[PDB]
Amino acid sequence: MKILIVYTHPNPTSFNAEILKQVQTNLSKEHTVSTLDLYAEHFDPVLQFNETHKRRDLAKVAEMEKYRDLVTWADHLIFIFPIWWSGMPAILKGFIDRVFVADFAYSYKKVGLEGHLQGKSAWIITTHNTPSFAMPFVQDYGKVLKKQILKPCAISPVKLTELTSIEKISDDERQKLLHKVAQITRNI
Amino acid sequence: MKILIVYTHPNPTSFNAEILKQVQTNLSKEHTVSTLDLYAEHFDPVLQFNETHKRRDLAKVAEMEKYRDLVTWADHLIFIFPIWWSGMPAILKGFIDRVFVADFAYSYKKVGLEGHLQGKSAWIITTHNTPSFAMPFVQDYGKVLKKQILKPCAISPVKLTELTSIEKISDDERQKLLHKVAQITRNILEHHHHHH
Ligand SMILES: Cc1cc2nc3c(=O)[nH]c(=O)nc-3n(C[C@H](O)[C@H](O)[C@H](O)COP(=O)(O)OP(=O)(O)OC[C@H]3O[C@@H](n4cnc5c(N)ncnc54)[C@H](O)[C@@H]3O)c2cc1C
Ligand SMILES: Cc1cc2nc3c(=O)[nH]c(=O)nc-3n(C[C@H](O)[C@H](O)[C@H](O)COP(=O)(O)OP(=O)(O)OC[C@H]3O[C@@H](n4cnc5c(N)ncnc54)[C@H](O)[C@@H]3O)c2cc1C
Repeated sequence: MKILIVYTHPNPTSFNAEILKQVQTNLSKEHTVSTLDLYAEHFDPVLQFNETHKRRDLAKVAEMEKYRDLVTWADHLIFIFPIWWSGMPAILKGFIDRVFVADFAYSYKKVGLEGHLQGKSAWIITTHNTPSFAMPFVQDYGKVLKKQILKPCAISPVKLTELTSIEKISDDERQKLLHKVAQITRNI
Repeated sequence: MKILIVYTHPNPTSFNAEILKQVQTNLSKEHTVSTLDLYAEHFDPVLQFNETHKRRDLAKVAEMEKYRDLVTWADHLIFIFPIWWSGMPAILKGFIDRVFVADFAYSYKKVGLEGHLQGKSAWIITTHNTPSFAMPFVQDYGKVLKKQILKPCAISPVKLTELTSIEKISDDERQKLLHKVAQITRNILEHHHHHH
């Protein structure tokens, strides 16, 4: 299938960068793969609208066309990012804000939303330093992207993989998680 | 007291803009108020770090100094923003990402975090299109900023005011919402002081 990896981290030698490598090298050669590196793209995540350029025409904003096309093209999206303040780094938040717009990713129904991205699945891989025993007691941490962004847009299924206590654990332990990620990737 | 209003909306003629005007116009004159229009400032919400500019040195990033100083100065922070995808607009998320950094807003304890913004309180005003009965059930919708950002940084108390079904309701109901903001605003006072 057609695979889009949306990767979010400022540092090319980060652990996230390593996670990206595991995914890229382990995806079968039968898939066609594009990597979207938001930091490398110098992506501008600030959504602009007003009376001059109306919110209604956001799906037609030129600067965002490339990204709309990458999303439409894809069958499966893989998101890689660290948890910053319980959620997506700002550049990735604004990727959603700006690219997942009405009349593209969804449209408004009599009540609620009608998702337009049917036929697509996703995988979320996220790192954070919070212990797993604590996770039922915390808000978001990837649950927003999965349950309240991707799902309402008709993207299903959405697998969520959290790698927890990521800075407390050891290099050994981290490398076991990378191996887990590599194997999940092969099993797609 | 010293009040920092952090305002987030791209449209000067938005309903959020009118919320801002209500807050600004109704704060007691005893307060010193400063408004931070993140959009007007062309704030860059993208946190940068790498081997060159280490994460360790975020609290000394030059471009953010003006904003660190605003937070330090403030006794009370008022956040005004619309809910986009269950939370903060990317520009405001990045304000937290870049400004509320370790060795400024917080540091690491033997075990947890210690907030350093003690002695500060906050008020969050959010607007969205979701029914208010859904609020206890949805993730975030301002709860992350209140419970999982502000609070851990030792800011307290924090009041969360949700303006719900904000687009479905009538223009009259919305004006009644503005009344509510205006009146809560008037009761922002140092203890045993009245509104000037
Ligand atoms: C602004 C900000 C906000 C934060 N908010 C939250 C909060 O809401 N919740 C909380 O739980 N966390 C929070 N964090 C922490 C954050 O989620 C982590 O720092 C992140 O998940 C780690 O990923 P990284 O790629 O940045 O790690 P990195 O700093 O790059 O590396 C992490 C560790 O992995 C190691 N490593 C790198 N490569 C390898 C490898 N090949 N083999 C073995 N180990 C390796 C490193 O050397 C290091 O010890 C926040 C951090 C920031 C900067
Ligand atoms: C990218 C994006 C993501 C979104 N994600 C979600 C989702 O996660 N959750 C969901 O609930 N909503 C969400 N929304 C919608 C959003 O939260 C609302 O549009 C917003 O809260 C409204 O505030 P505003 O400043 O933008 O309103 P405006 O659109 O500017 O105004 C809204 C209404 O109030 C009116 N109004 C303006 N001034 C006055 C006044 N002086 N007196 C009386 N009426 C006035 C207007 O004329 C209009 O009818 C999303 C929107 C966007 C753009």
